[PDB]
Amino acid sequence: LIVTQTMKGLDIQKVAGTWYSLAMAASDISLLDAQSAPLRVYVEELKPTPEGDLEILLQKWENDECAQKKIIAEKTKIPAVFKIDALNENKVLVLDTDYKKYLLFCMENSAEPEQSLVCQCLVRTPEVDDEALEKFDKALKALPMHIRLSFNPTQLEEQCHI
Amino acid sequence: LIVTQTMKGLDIQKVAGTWYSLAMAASDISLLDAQSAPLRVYVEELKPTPEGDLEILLQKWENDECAQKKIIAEKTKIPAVFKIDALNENKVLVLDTDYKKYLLFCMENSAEPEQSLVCQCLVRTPEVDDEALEKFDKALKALPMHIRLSFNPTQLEEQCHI
Repeated sequence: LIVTQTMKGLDIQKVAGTWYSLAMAASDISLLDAQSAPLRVYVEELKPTPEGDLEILLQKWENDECAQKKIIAEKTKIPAVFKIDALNENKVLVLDTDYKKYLLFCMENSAEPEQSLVCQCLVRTPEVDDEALEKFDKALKALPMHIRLSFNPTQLEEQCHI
Repeated sequence: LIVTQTMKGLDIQKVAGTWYSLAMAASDISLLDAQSAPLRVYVEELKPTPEGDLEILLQKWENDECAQKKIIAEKTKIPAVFKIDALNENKVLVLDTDYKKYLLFCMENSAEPEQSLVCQCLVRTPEVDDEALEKFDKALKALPMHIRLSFNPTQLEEQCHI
């Protein structure tokens, strides 16, 4: 409840498939800082289960290898908000998406709002879509982001973006 | 700052080596519930770096395998409290330890105290030490724990305790 953009009428069945983390932004430099930074994760695929949940397939630099992890986000009463389990009460929010080109989403710990916000711009193809980045930035001006990363085509095709 | 027991005069150099998670307890059943539960981790070795930090070598059921993870807890101004990095502002506290037999410690998210407290009883050998369990329970009565797990010798020698 910091993110004032929520998508009306989300059909998670339609966000299924292949995705590229084109841009990232966080409210804290230390969350996206290095490759081994805690929330520096790359989305590979979004898989919605028939129950209504959302299996997230991402990549992250855990050790000194591009490890593949599988997170599952359970649906809540609100169709655009999902829950990820732990000691950390993290919510996932879908801000906007046309299903065919991009998807904007943020993640925040319910307890530490300002200290856990991380948002990304996901695109279908490994191209630099300017229109998507505009919408991403627009949704971002209202939030306290302090670091913004952007990736190029070549990097998008590499595991963990090199 | 919920845990009223802190160890005076901790020498982390002396807690180096092999350890067994003999008992676990959390304030929430859902943290220790299943094998795949978020904070159901098993300690293998504690390795203090010369800088003063503490490399933690544990095991956890992440996928459907007993995966080995390596967490590093950075020292703080207080010699018995350490910090683990993420969106979650987790502190590690050493409550008591004789260095030779046991070590009692708890973990808590600074933001969500009551909702993240997890404590364990670590012992040097894969035996059931009654004296350790007494001290563990004593330190535990003052806290809001809602689940308490205890392991047997046979399980202590298995990866992920079976």
